[PDB]
Order: sequence, then structure tokens, then C-alpha cells
Amino acid sequence: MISLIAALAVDRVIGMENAMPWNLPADLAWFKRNTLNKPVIMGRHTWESIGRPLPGRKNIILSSQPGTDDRVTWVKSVDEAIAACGDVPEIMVIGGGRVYEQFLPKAQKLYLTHIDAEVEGDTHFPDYEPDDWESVFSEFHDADAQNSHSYCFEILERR
Ligand SMILES: NC(=O)c1ccc[n+]([C@@H]2O[C@H](COP(=O)([O-])OP(=O)(O)OC[C@H]3O[C@@H](n4cnc5c(N)ncnc54)[C@H](OP(=O)(O)O)[C@@H]3O)[C@@H](O)[C@H]2O)c1
Ligand SMILES: Nc1nc(=O)c2nc(CNc3ccc(C(=O)N[C@@H](CCC(=O)O)C(=O)O)cc3)cnc2[nH]1
Ligand SMILES: [Mn+2]
Ligand SMILES: [Mn+2]
Ligand SMILES: [Mn+2]
Repeated sequence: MISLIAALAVDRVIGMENAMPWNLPADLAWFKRNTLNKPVIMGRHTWESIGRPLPGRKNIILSSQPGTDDRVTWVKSVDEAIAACGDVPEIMVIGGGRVYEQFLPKAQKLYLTHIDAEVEGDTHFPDYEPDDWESVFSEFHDADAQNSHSYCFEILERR
């Protein structure tokens, strides 16, 4: 099973200048809980944005060019990325925009954080078709002293 996990600001913005400009510790904690002990697939730009391997997860990087770091696994196509995960129950695709576009048709589950923040960005989450997806979990949180925007955790499963 393939799942996508992402945090979206208003208008599906996910990034600006290879960064995420907000800071929501509660959402990063949600990301860690839902990805720990699973393989994570990311594109090369997102690998450079994170800047280090994510501990406790098999890190798989998509790039058309040879890898430059043997602490992670480098693959050259979507099919190779999936195969490199082996026989696991759940593969987590962690972006970015181009990678989400390619894996969306193959995904059965979406873990989405909707952030009440207006961000100028240059990268968006794919338009998906709402009729294809059922919301099975949602949890709203107001802003607090640690998290400066309100946010909604949602899990959707392909109907
Ligand atoms: N809010 C969120 O949840 C979230 C999550 C992740 C990322 N982001 C943000 O998203 C932005 C990065 O997204 P992006 O769309 O620019 O880049 P990306 O999807 O992270 O990376 C694209 C790169 O991945 C490689 N790639 C993708 N598909 C491939 C394929 N089928 N075969 C081989 N290589 C492939 C290519 O690398 P080569 O050029 O080396 O061939 C391509 O240039 C940043 O702003 C980051 O902060 C946000
Ligand atoms: N919901 C969601 N939020 C995100 O921030 C996110 N980020 C990415 C890609 N970028 C990043 C950037 C930093 C870290 C990171 O530092 N993660 C630590 C945080 C642990 C914690 O804060 O409790 C980790 O171990 O996962 C992960 C992904 C992909 N999907 C996401 N999905
Ligand atoms: Mn092929
Ligand atoms: Mn197999
Ligand atoms: Mn806000």
C-alpha cells in the first residue's frame, strides 16, 4: 500500500524556494509518528531541503543522476523506488510536488494537514478529485503558544 503525507497551506501551497516557511511542531510530531519504522520516498529537492537522513526510516531518494550519499538509497524511477521498499505494509511518499504528482494515482491513503496560513509559494500539492476519497479521520486544533496557526489533521482513503 502506498500513502502520501503532506502539509498544505491555503490554496494547496506546500513550499517556497525549496523550504517550508512556517513552523508547526505539532505537525512535525504527527509526521514522525506516521512515518517512523516505514520506508519514505522523496524527490531530490526535498532531500536537499531536509538536509539529513530521517532516523528510524529507510530513506529512498528519486533522482535521474547518481547518488551522492550512501546513508540513503538512490533510485532512478518510480518502479525502482517501490521495489527498493521491499515487502512492507505501508510505503510513505513524503514529496515534493513532482513526486506527489507521480504517486497520487497509485496511492490508497492520504495523510493531510490543512494549515490555516496564507503562504506565497512556488510548489503545490496536486489537484486531486474529491469524489475519489473518503475522509476517515479528522482532528482540528486551534493555535497555541507553540503552534502559531490552527490546523486540521485528516486521513483519506481511496473509495
Ligand atoms: N509541505 C509539505 O508537506 C512538503 C513535503 C515535501 C516537500 N515540500 C516542499 O516541496 C518543494 C520541493 O518539491 P519539488 O516538486 O520542487 O521537488 P521534489 O518532488 O522534491 O524533487 C524533484 C526531483 O526528484 C527527482 N525525481 C522526481 N521524479 C523522478 C523520477 N520519476 N525519476 C527520477 N527522478 C525523479 C528529480 O531529481 P533530479 O533533478 O536529480 O533528476 C526531480 O528534479 C520544497 O519547497 C519542499 O520544501 C513540502
Ligand atoms: N504533515 C507533514 N508535515 C511536514 O512538515 C512534512 N514535511 C515533509 C518534508 N520535510 C520535512 C522536514 C523536516 C522533517 C523533520 O525534521 N522531521 C523530524 C521531526 C520530529 C519531530 O518534530 O517530533 C522527524 O524525525 O520526522 C521532516 C520532513 C513531508 N511531509 C510532511 N507532512
Ligand atoms: Mn522503468
Ligand atoms: Mn514483493
Ligand atoms: Mn494563520
